[PDB]
Amino acid sequence: GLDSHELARLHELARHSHAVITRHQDAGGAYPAAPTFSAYRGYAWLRDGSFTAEGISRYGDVASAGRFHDWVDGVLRRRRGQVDDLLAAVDRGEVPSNEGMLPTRFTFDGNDGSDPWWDFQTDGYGMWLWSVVTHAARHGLDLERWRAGIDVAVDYLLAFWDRPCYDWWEEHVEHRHVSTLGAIHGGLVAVGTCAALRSAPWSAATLQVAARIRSLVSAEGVVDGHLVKWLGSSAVDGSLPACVVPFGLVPPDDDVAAMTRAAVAKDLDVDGGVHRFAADVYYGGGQWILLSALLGWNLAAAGDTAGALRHLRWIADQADADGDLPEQVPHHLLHPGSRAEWVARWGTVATPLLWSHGMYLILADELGLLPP
Ligand SMILES: [N+]
Repeated sequence: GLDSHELARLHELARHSHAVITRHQDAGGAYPAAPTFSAYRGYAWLRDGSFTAEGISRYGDVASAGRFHDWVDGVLRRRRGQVDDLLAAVDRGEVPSNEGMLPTRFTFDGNDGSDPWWDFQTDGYGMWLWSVVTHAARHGLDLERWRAGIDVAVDYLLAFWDRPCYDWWEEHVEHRHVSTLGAIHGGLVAVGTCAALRSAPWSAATLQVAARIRSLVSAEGVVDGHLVKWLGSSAVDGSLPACVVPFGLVPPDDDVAAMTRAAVAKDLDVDGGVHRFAADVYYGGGQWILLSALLGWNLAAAGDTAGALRHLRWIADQADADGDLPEQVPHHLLHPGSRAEWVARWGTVATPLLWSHGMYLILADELGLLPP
């Protein structure tokens, strides 16, 4: 496995991962995506924050993870009226526009950071349900602390799970993305199987809608035995392993899990560095730390420890002088011609990306390698 040279380097990157996340956590509890990247700074995403929170919870910083869940909960409780209004609009048969939906970017004080017409996404609400239930289970916490916020997210996802929206990468609003459906599934199954939430009025509805999501993925989201990027597509996306671990469309030992890991490795993994999708031109379509961590996590869960370690080593090799993990690296580019214009518009690649550090902590924990 690992010699004391490798173990010391991986332990130190875990410690630094914890420090980077907790140093940049907003005073109100939000995890920012990237404190220094021009286009992300000043905003929080539930997607980034939920995976970040899960790495922190595994690391054992109950206080930091708790303040994130407090922040999300309070932000969601403040949208109780908005969600109620959207649902009433549905009940009058007046399907609300993407422009009226709950936002993707949040300011640290819980306001819309962006206009959902341009970035409408439902995945982050599902990831938060997954994250908060997993945290409470891990540390024996009372979910009543966050329940009113959970109620808002559940009511919203039960109404809007089957709507087309932008993917994790803010593309293709007209499509229904299998890793978005997967994130919602993971959230709904988490709350629907949670004994502390057995008396919630939506308890049964969450498992019935999760079953609906799996029906839709079985009908339109599987080709040649593997998951696909969006319903009705043939291609894969680096996000798809999240549909196995942790969101649970299929278990790790399922043939569709195996074939999805194989298809992602073949189409998108170059030397351990995983690309988002074949057409990606963002910074030339580089190799994403969080996707190499996600594939590694899935390989560990399937009993492929070696394949998991190889992806972990690849990630650790992308750490800069200070131990910071970038969003992505250009060792292989899908569209090298596109990179300069991105560096010109937005500057050098987001570093650190807190989500890179969160995913590092999860994969290190899955391999039993966090400092003792
Ligand atoms: N696991």
